[PDB]
Amino acid sequence: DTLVVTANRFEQPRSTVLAPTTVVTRQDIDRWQSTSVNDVLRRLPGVDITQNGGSGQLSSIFIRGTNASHVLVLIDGVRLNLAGVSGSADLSQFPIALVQRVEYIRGPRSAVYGSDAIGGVVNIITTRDEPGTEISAGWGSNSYQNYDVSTQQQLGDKTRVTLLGDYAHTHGGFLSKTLYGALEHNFTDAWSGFVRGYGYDNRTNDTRKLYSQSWDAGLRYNGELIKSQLITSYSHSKDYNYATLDEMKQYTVQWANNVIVGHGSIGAGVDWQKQTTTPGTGYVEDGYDQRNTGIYLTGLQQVGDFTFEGAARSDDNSQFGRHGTWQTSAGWEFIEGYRFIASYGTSYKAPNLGQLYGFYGNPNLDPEKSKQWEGAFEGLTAGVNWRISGYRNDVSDLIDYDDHTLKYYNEGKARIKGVEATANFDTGPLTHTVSYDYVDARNAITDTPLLRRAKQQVKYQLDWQLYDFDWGITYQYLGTRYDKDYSSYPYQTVKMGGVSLWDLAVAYPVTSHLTVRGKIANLFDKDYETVYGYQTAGREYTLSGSYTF
Ligand SMILES: CCCCCCCCOCCOCCOCCOCCO
Ligand SMILES: CCCCCCCCOCCOCCOCCOCCO
Ligand SMILES: CCCCCCCCOCCOCCOCCOCCO
Ligand SMILES: CCCCCCCCOCCOCCOCCOCCO
Ligand SMILES: CCCCCCCCOCCOCCOCCOCCO
Ligand SMILES: CCCCCCCCOCCOCCOCCOCCO
Ligand SMILES: CCCCCCCCOCCOCCOCCOCCO
Ligand SMILES: [Mg+2]
Repeated sequence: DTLVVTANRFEQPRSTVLAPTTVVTRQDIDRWQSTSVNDVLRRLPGVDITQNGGSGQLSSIFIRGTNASHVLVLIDGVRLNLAGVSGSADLSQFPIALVQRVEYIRGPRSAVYGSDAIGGVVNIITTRDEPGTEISAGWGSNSYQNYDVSTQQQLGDKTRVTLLGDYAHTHGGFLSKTLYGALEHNFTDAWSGFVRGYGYDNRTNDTRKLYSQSWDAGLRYNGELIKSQLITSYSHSKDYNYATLDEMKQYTVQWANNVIVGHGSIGAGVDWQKQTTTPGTGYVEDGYDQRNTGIYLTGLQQVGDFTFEGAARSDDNSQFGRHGTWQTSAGWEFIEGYRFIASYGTSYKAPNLGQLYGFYGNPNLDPEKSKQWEGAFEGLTAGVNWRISGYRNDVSDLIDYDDHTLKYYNEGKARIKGVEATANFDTGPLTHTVSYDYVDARNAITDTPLLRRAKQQVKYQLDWQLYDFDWGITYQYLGTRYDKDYSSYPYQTVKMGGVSLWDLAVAYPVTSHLTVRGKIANLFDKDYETVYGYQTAGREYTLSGSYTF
């Protein structure tokens, strides 16, 4: 789709966002037959996801060679709570059934959102406008089972309700049960309100029990020139392993405005966050109270063939104090349908609980800091939409353990040089969506490649319909990756060879109300790991259906 909200919080055409952007819709997710968020993200440019096995197991997201803690994940605009204790986003627990849209914008965005937005930003949206009720379910390899009931209806004029329940289970397993309710209200044709509440109960296998609930409420104004939003959020998670218990409550309040001025816009906002942990959470002795407040400004202008886009933010954190970030981009459409874009931006990552207050803690840590430069050419040629970008990311003040003193300090440096190339085009009835990433991510002090990241990836999606059958084939090449073997000491660095992977999916409208679908994932039964030592699934079959009325 064309409109995004994730670049500056407010709706704008993608063509006007100078950073590389990707949008995934629910229609996309339904066709691909993804059974996890990771399976969605894995398909997209610059994404390198590793996982300790199959569904539900611990996983890491490396966007454009950056550390796992250097991606900002938002759910409906607000920092994912599950990232809260460890200070690093893991989506393996977040229910796929709740995903209605993903908006993913690469490059820095601390200047809008604050901490973590270094490699990029991933915004998982849970809202839909899609009247009706749906029942669906599926069955697959490894005793995979799913069923789900969902309904959105009008409760008179101005108010609409959404209700969802979902059960997902797999064995070696992982069991996830989810409930979601939302109420939306139009006071007028410009003033809106919403209240949202959801929660899930996950069990994974040593056993993990994870409870998470989130409540959001807000008010929005959508006028001809002026747009505003006041947004409230509360998330509570309890993560049991066995025993340890990690428990965090996260409080968010944000107020943002934006106005259309000429061929462009200007915006500002204030963003407050409180996180509270329980004693013994995150292997820290005491319970902690962390607070952050940020203020920022955005801008977009089009003059002639040129486009200018920018943001700047000041954050005040209860532990490290004040840190400012900014970014600026310019695009030149030098000939119709072609653009050169140049970008610069700074971003940062806040120290986490363990690093500050754990056994090896240092309460005076400063943030990790990033500087990025990016240049791109984008075009439309002979029916092909394409883009190629080169970026450099210098990361400094990395928080590292010193074995000399058994404490964490700011000191490491990394340098990432990367290339992203993308294209989409049709050939008769066939649709092609392709990307290539080169990622040269290095310790800038030793000049050694960083571990766990593939230097090269190729991803290819091929879609077409013939009789009434909707077919999709997905191809991925995962390049070579260096990792450590933790089965025994000492921990040896190993070299995992590149692998090719293929998936095949089909759908068919049995009626206008009933759609049946099947999928064979890892069609050639390739044996491979994304984390050394941890076996992935192998060839799996899934058969599913959805009935709408
Ligand atoms: C009235 C200010 C609104 C935009 C401020 C955020 C921009 C932060 O850096 C921009 C300054 O750096 C050079 C700006 O050059 C072009 C300005 O960007 C145009 C935004 O409308
Ligand atoms: C590297 C030095 C830092 C320079 C800071 C520059 C501050 C930005 O000032 C330029 C602002 O220009 C336009 C501001 O935003 C206007 C948005 O819409 C304007 C309508 O035409
Ligand atoms: C609203 C747009 C904001 C753009 C401003 C970004 C410009 C960055 O300013 C320069 C960076 O900060 C200067 C650091 O000062 C050097 C430290 O030396 C002090 C020694 O005590
Ligand atoms: C509407 C508020 C807009 C705030 C944007 C400024 C915050 C981002 O600033 C950029 C940070 O880069 C330099 C600022 O940090 C240096 C602090 O210097 C203060 C004393 O000289
Ligand atoms: C790195 C970006 C490269 C930009 C290359 C574009 C330079 C010229 O592009 C094509 C200009 O128009 C030519 C299109 O082909 C002829 C179509 O003529 C119109 C049909 O009557
Ligand atoms: C504007 C797109 C960048 C072009 C992609 C590959 C073209 C290579 O030109 C020379 C190769 O550059 C050597 C290093 O390439 C990786 C660096 O990426 C840019 C980071 O500085
Ligand atoms: C891509 C280099 C020449 C100009 C780009 C044309 C359109 C690019 O779409 C390519 C999508 O397919 C992947 C291309 O992979 C080769 C580019 O890799 C650059 C090597 O550093
Ligand atoms: Mg020494």
